[PDB]
Amino acid sequence: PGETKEDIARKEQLKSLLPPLDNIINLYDFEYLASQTLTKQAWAYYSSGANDEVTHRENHNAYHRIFFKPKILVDVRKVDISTDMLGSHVDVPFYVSATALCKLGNPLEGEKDVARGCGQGVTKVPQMISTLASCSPEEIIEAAPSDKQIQWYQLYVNSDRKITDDLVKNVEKLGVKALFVTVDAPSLGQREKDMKLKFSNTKTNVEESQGASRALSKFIDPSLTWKDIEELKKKTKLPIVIKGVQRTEDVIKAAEIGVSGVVLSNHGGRQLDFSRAPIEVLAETMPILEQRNLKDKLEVFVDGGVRRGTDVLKALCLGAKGVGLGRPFLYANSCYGRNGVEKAIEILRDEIEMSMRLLGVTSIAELKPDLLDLSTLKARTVGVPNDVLYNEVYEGPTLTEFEDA
Amino acid sequence: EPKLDMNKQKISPAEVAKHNKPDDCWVVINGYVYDLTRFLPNHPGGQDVIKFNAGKDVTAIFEPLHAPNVIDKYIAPEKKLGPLQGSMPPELVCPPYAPGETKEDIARKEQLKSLLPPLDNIINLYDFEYLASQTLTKQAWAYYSSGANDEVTHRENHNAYHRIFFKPKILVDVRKVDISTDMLGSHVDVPFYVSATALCKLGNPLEGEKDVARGCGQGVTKVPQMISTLASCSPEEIIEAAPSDKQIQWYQLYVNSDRKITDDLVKNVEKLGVKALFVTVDAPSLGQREKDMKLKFSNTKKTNVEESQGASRALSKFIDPSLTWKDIEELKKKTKLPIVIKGVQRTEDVIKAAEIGVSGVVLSNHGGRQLDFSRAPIEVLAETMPILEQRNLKDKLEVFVDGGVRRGTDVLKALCLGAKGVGLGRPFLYANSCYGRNGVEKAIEILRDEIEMSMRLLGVTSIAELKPDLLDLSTLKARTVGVPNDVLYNEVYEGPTLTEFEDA
Amino acid sequence: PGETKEDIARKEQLKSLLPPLDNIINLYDFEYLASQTLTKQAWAYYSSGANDEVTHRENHNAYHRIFFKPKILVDVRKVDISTDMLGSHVDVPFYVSATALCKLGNPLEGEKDVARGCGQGVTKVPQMISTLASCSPEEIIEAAPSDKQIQWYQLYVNSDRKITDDLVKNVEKLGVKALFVTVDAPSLGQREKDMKLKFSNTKTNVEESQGASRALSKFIDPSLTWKDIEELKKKTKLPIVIKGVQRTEDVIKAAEIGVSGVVLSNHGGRQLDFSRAPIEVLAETMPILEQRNLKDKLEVFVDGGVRRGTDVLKALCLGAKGVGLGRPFLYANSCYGRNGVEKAIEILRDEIEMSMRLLGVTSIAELKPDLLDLSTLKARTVGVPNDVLYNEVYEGPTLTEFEDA
Amino acid sequence: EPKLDMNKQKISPAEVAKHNKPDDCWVVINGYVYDLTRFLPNHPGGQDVIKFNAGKDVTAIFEPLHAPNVIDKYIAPEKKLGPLQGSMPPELVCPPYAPGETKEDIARKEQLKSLLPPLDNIINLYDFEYLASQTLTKQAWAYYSSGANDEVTHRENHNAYHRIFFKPKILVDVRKVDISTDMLGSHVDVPFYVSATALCKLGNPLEGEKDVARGCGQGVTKVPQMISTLASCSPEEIIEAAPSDKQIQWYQLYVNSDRKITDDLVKNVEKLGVKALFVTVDAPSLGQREKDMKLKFSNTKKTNVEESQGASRALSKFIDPSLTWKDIEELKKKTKLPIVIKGVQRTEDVIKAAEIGVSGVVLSNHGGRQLDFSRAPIEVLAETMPILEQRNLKDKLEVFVDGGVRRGTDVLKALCLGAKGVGLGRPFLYANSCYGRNGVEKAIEILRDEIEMSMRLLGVTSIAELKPDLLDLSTLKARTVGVPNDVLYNEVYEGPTLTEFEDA
Ligand code: HEM
Ligand code: HEM
Ligand SMILES: Cc1cc2nc3c(=O)[nH]c(=O)nc-3n(C[C@H](O)[C@H](O)[C@H](O)COP(=O)(O)O)c2cc1C
Ligand SMILES: Cc1cc2nc3c(=O)[nH]c(=O)nc-3n(C[C@H](O)[C@H](O)[C@H](O)COP(=O)(O)O)c2cc1C
Ligand SMILES: Cc1cc2nc3c(=O)[nH]c(=O)nc-3n(C[C@H](O)[C@H](O)[C@H](O)COP(=O)(O)O)c2cc1C
Ligand SMILES: Cc1cc2nc3c(=O)[nH]c(=O)nc-3n(C[C@H](O)[C@H](O)[C@H](O)COP(=O)(O)O)c2cc1C
Repeated sequence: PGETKEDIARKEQLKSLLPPLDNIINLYDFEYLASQTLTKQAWAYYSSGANDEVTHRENHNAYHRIFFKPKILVDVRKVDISTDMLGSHVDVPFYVSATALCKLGNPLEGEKDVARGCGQGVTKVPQMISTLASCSPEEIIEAAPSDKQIQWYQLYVNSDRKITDDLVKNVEKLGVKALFVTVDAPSLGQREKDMKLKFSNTKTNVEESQGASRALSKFIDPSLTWKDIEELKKKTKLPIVIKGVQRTEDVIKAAEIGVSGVVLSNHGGRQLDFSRAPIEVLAETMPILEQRNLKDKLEVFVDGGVRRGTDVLKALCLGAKGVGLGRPFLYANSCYGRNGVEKAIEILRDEIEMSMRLLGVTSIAELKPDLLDLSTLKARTVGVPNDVLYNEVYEGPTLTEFEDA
Repeated sequence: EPKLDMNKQKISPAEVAKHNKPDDCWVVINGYVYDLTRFLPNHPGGQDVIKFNAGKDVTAIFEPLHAPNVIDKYIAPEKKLGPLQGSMPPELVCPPYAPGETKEDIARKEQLKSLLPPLDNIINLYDFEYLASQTLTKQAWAYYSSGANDEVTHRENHNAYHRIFFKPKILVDVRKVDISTDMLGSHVDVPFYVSATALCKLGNPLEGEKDVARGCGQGVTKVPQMISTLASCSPEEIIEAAPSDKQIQWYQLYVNSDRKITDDLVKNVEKLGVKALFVTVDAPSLGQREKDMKLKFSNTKKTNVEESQGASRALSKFIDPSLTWKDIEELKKKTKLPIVIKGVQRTEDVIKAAEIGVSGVVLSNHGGRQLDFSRAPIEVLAETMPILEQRNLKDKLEVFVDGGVRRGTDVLKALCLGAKGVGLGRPFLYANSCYGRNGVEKAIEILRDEIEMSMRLLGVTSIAELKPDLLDLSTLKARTVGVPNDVLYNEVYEGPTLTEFEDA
Repeated sequence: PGETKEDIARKEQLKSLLPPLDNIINLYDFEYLASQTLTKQAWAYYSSGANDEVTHRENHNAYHRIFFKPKILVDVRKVDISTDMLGSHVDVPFYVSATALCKLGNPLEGEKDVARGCGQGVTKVPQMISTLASCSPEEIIEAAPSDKQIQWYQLYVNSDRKITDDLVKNVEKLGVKALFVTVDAPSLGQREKDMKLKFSNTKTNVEESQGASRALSKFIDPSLTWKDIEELKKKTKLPIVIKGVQRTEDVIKAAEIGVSGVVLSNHGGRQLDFSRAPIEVLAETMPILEQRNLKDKLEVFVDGGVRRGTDVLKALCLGAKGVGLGRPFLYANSCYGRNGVEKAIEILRDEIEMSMRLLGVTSIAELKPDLLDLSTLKARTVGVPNDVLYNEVYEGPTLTEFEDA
Repeated sequence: EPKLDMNKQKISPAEVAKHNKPDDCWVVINGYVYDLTRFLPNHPGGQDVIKFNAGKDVTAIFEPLHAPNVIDKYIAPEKKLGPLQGSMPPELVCPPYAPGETKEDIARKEQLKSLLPPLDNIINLYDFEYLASQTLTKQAWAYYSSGANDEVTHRENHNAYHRIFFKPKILVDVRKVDISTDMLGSHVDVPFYVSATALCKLGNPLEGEKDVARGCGQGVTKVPQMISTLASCSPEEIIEAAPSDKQIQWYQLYVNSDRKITDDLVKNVEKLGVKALFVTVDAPSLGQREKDMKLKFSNTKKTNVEESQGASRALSKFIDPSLTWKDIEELKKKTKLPIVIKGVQRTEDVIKAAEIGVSGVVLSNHGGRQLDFSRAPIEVLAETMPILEQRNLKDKLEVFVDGGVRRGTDVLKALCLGAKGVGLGRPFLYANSCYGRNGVEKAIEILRDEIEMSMRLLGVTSIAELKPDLLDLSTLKARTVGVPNDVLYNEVYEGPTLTEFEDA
């Protein structure tokens, strides 16, 4: 914590003042509400990124370097946003990514409420479950209200492989439909908001408890290699997706060892700062795949900074099989539990359908590159420092004013 | 007053208050009863406002915001039940439409309205915007000023103009300049026009679209007026208010899913004398303007979600989402009026328009109220015109643009690129809202003067002389998104400071 | 005015608190002091630009799109910043440009104090005199303390040519050394700060007193043409410079009709808004001249937004014969009269010498293009609108804080 | 204590107070009298501070800011007059040097100093900066944090790093990583070093440069220390304070106009054991740091200007402005120590350095304290290294960079481009100012950890594996200057807002 007596007071009062879920307009509304009501600990843990949080923000910003070239006078009365992911039919082209410790924001239900929100309405959304979920995989998969809802397991390979061996067999038996092996966290990203929180709140055996090593964990084997993945292919039938690819070279390697897909991701900017926006790695990757007809050998997903239907649409047009979101659902789930998640799903689903009509296409398969203006995709810029004295003494024009009372 | 049959079984203040449910909605408007149940899902203004005022007397909401002809033209006769007997409980008759408007806002605003500066003191189009932002009801200001979703395109429409600079000619005789031109076969005094916008009555209750008509045709400088199919005034009263016979009026058309209504409407406006039809194609689905939505919510713990309708709520029979190129070809065969396709957002579709032979297109994204991340039309114009020429198609299609135009230099830049004319929406709504018809006229003078003055400094003397070589287009594509700012580095950094006066 | 009783009160008190001239560090200091002490009328008149004042600011900003490629290990003990302009030797590579109505900020002396500041110290700076100066040309030229100081006359050709005829003969007889004919003001730029001032302070014969025409004046003939300049060449011996060129095409025409030079200028951004930064037109112009050895046929000057020695140095390296400044001197002259002007001259002179040593060259002639990095000269950018909701709800990292008292 | 001849005609508190003029300046330092008249124009600290305290006892200003050896090494014996007799009027003996420091600032700051957070709670290098900004005297903070003129380059040094992104490798065994490397013939624990900075005593009065020496060599991780010719400590005490024999100390050299002093100094530091000589060439003239100047003015109508000296005031015999390439060639012949040219700002000069055969260069602009608009060294490095290879010259010259480095990822980016090592100045001055030697050590741990942690995520395990293919350099040249913001448009515009809580 580090949560005062009056901190708890103010927050329970704010949660009682949460607006009606019917009044939430977009995914940022959940984020705002969450920012005022979660404990300092849960907020820092969910909202933080690595170091200067540049990548975390760039993930979102890069989407804005892409504009649309919509078609008009196309019959868009009826549209469809369902598609297939990893051999299963899905109602939407997005999914809930794995996020550890959902109980920080939703103590009673944690990941269970996410499972429920994902399957309780007419729209069924796939849920990725973190190896580090605060609920057990059994209880999470059991809370899923529908048999038609997909659940994927995000796997962290343990240094003690036998634990992973047992884990993989357990989740497979439980029904998950795929394994997403996270490879962008061999060392823990440094999330300074958390750390600052812990210091303001106020070690006997050496060896691998000092400096950089403090960011290593036996839980997440830092020596995981391509060979290990090849091995994993032989020990399971579940489709395998490598989560955390950050360069085209590694997408090519994934195809070469024949896994089912990759997730171009930088862990929501929580790992290596200055890793590129996945939307940008995607734009570079897909064309290169086609130039080797790896076209369909590999399904390419992306996550990071997706907050609008139009963000999703851009990824789809570039060729992403699906688009993942982490924080928005966390916030929705933390403020309004399962219903919050359901509402988040509706908001994103309606955003995609609506803008799909304005783009002039009627199905996910019709989302193609020609629908995008990619001409300014590389305009990732850093301005020359502002001329302080010049702009400080300068006085800009002013608007006309009303007469004196 | 609607053409209701006053010879029908009168109805009672009790049998009405009954039907106040989404599937059995009855309402009273000026002593008459209507079954609006089948209607609401298509209400252009949203079903919610009708839903949450069902079974009640709604005249105070309805009357000041609608064209005199909507019940006639859009409600099925069978649905016009009959005369109401008496009144309605005082708590069952709705008050004026002013979502979130407090008694204190009304107070403060009527006072500010008395303090509006003299129209002679208005310098530029932003002044009207400022004044309007402080005096309109929250609802009117939201409805006029909102854009779709994050309002990026709305802003980008304007910003993109700043990616273009001028290459002016000096030592050219510019004593005399002329800014008149021709558009769609008619001579026009200026190269700009007032674009279609619905609900002009929100900011100008007494006159709405009619004062726009007056402002555009009363002075020495006349400007073309485009009339929205969804105007708050009828096309006959708008056209009749036109002070001059030489002023141009265009009709913006929304094709109905019921093509008979559109066929009748086209014949009607053509008989009324509009000079062209601008068919809007960028709104098959309603853009989400969150400022409005928020305002409507502020009124109206852990969960409630049940029968929330989807993306279908943004569809309406008033704007047929199935409109296609074939429909436009058919439209050409039913009218002698020049046809312009309004809402083109890519060169491919400007080519298709040339191919089916319509008169022109408006490169537009509806003022950024529809698809967010649609490009600035000025940028689409830059790409389009050269491509037309690489096929002579230039002069085969008149290309207009709108969106974010606030300065005469913005107009000049579009003209140099080859636009036939430039449209403006919001600025005129603000001018009309604050100062009525004379506001519209003042706006016209401001923009006219801005175009002539800067035309002299550009070194040309007529619209036909505005060409691309007058522009520096080298940085037109420098539409950028910076790397996120380094928060810690910039927070702790202290910049240079100016010298200061000696202590008193 | 529009100057209250308490406005005058506050200002006379502020002027009495002006810091010692020895304490002025750079040209912005004069601007700040001037902004607090001049009358609203004088401040609006001097500080305003046309319309949205984009060009006025861009004039300065474009200099920052150029960096230096300085040479080290060069003997820079002794340096020299003198050069020649229009056939005369000058101590510095800059000059005071014409500015109308100097008496608004300096009521007692106006342009006379500029003449004095320009010639009273060891550094003699050329002064350009506005046809619309608030002092007569005779009194201004007479106030010049030195015979070695240069004075140029900025000419506005009158609709009544005979007046210009007489004017040209008069200034020539008085000793001015050149004629700078202003061609960027056939119509008056709209300076909204002025106008706003006049409206808050609260027409009988038609014809050419309405709308756009109100910006025309018989004083400044709007029908001036190249032919007229050709004529002017035949009626005077003084070198002729066309002031207000804004495109290379017109620099080429100047060479063709054989005038002495041009001033790439947009009137300090007071005329046509969105006219380019002269520094940028210069970078494009000089190479094109050489590709026609017009190399030395025409002397090319520039003004607009020059506030630092390094700004001057950039212009010189690109090939400008001299660099003009308007507002800074106005401010200096308005706050500290002639001494203010002298101090401004020292500040700019020392800035140029000092940075010249760091650039690794020792004379104006050694300032060349290879000293500049022009690779980002065209990075004049306009960002995509800021994502308001995303950045508003986002919370950036924070610095560590001191312990509680 | 200086080596003064205590056998000279004593002098009196009256014959001293006399010489208080710029051309007859006498001062007393620790009971001795000196004729500093010929000296002041060359005083590295500016002539003004000596001028305006002439004829007085200045020990309180002098003593805490200078190396123990400056009167010995830089004042002519003849100018060391003799012993003073008695004292000096209490109003003729200067107080500590604290320009603009009010009694209340001293109060507030000594209190904040007691409230400094535990060193274990410092997370990154910006924390030291923040803490230092609140606790140093105005003079010390200005002197450390200022840049030249508009401080653009100072900021650009840092900003340019953000124009580079990473292309990390995944699924690589990164259990073990090593960040040691070699620099100028010596093995180093890390790929970074503490760069030369004068006046470390400003922020650390008791230890200055000696605590830097300690911080750099006391822990398990040792870092190279570059010593300024203008350090506030003597080279012998700085080198003697070094806790470890394995720690590296480099000497930053400023060639004197009097080459005999330089010849002696080079021989002295070489005998003391420094491992290299970094000759600084980017300061022939003193950069103008306006924050300092302003501070000095705040103390000290229409005019006074008379004998104001010019650009010459920025020259000093301590830094020979006539240093040339030939001088460096000669220097090679007088020492066995590796020579590095510090302050190279363009590729042409890196080539010239290879040609004369020195050991390396530091691409640097002196932390943005010299020429404003000098480019970010990280950008010069990107251009330089490939060009070296297109001539094999790589490996012939070790290329270091400094300026604006605050994160391990900044270091990693320079290493991938081919830098042999990366220097930091300010961060260490702030760490040393707030927490002394342990602060320096903590800074070293912070940066070390940052390099190792991100190295693992980059997918490599040693310094030698840091290569260009690990970097995305596609936007390295996107150094931009936006069009001026449209003030009126953006002022009147109202952005989207977040939903809000229900009223209490
Ligand atoms: C008789 C049938 C009706 C027709 C044809 C009609 C048509 C329209 C149209 C064209 C608009 C403008 C849409 C736009 O902004 O583009 C509008 C707005 C509106 N209408 Fe109606 N309307 C009808 C009945 C009603 C009724 C019965 C109510 C009862 C409360 C109502 C309340 C409103 C309101 C409040 C708005 C403003 C909505 C907003 O933008 O916040 N209308 N209507
Ligand atoms: C005995 C001869 C002296 C030598 C060799 C000497 C040398 C230096 C050096 C190398 C610096 C650091 C310059 C830098 O920042 O790079 C300095 C700063 C300074 N010196 Fe001296 N100094 C001498 C005498 C004096 C005297 C007599 C005073 C008397 C008041 C004085 C006052 C200062 C002050 C105040 C500073 C700090 C200036 C600032 O940055 O604001 N020095 N000196
Ligand atoms: C609080 C939090 C916890 C996370 N935990 C995991 C995890 O345990 N395993 C994993 O593979 N990714 C994890 N992620 C990363 C997400 O799966 C995903 O890559 C990221 O959230 C996408 O970016 P976004 O938050 O902007 O949508 C986490 C992200 C957050 C914000
Ligand atoms: C409040 C408002 C209502 C509008 N209503 C309509 C309409 O009914 N039909 C139509 O074709 N366009 C409509 N438009 C779009 C305009 O015709 C035009 O595309 C746009 O306003 C140009 O952008 P601007 O407001 O930045 O000048 C509307 C725009 C606004 C701002
Ligand atoms: C208050 C003011 C008055 C001016 N008057 C004239 C004038 O009468 N004639 C002329 O040719 N230029 C005139 N100029 C423009 C200057 O000669 C010069 O082009 C401009 O000041 C350069 O830009 P700067 O102010 O940023 O240095 C004036 C500028 C200002 C600011
Ligand atoms: C307060 C201060 C004093 C400095 N003194 C010297 C010096 O005496 N000699 C030298 O070669 N460089 C000197 N430098 C420059 C540094 O060696 C180095 O180039 C610079 O600090 C790197 O930039 P950074 O501060 O952003 O890390 C100084 C820098 C600062 C900030």
